[PDB]
Amino acid sequence: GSELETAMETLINVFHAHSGKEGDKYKLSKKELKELLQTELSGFLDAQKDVDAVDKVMKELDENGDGEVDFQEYVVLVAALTVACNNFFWENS
Amino acid sequence: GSELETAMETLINVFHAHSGKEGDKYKLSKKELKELLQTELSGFLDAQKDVDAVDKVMKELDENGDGEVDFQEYVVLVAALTVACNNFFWENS
Repeated sequence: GSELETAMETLINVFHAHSGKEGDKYKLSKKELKELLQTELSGFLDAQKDVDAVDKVMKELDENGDGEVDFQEYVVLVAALTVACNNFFWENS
Repeated sequence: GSELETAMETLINVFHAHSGKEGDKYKLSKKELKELLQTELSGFLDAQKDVDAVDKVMKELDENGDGEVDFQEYVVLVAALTVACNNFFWENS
């Protein structure tokens, strides 16, 4: 819709590109989410700054991987990785 | 960067469009965030389905409004409203 809403409707397309592994099309298993995060959010992983926070999400899901997530969860985790790569705001190169 | 990452970099731009009331531009006060959500997330607000959930965020922030958020928080709340307007998944039209 608006620029913000088209940004979010993009997150839906991307979530749905990997969703359905489990059988539910609006859900994605947590271990399968790590694949999406490693594939599309790969550039933010390469640009990570908070090595603590990036791994705090990954290792946490690595053991909880056999669970699942929906769009809301997926975006929360995406945003968390995004700020772990944005913390450079306080680094005056 | 990627399709997902440009989706998220859009969320940064549009967060920044109303940010800096407190002077920090990577932050926005919570009551001031409601404005952004009412302006840009207005279409998702119009398309709301989970009336309980949409208000759970708004009424909550209306009393917690004098605090503040960053990109991570703002995106979580945006995603929460997004799923409250996506609920048609459980509506057999």
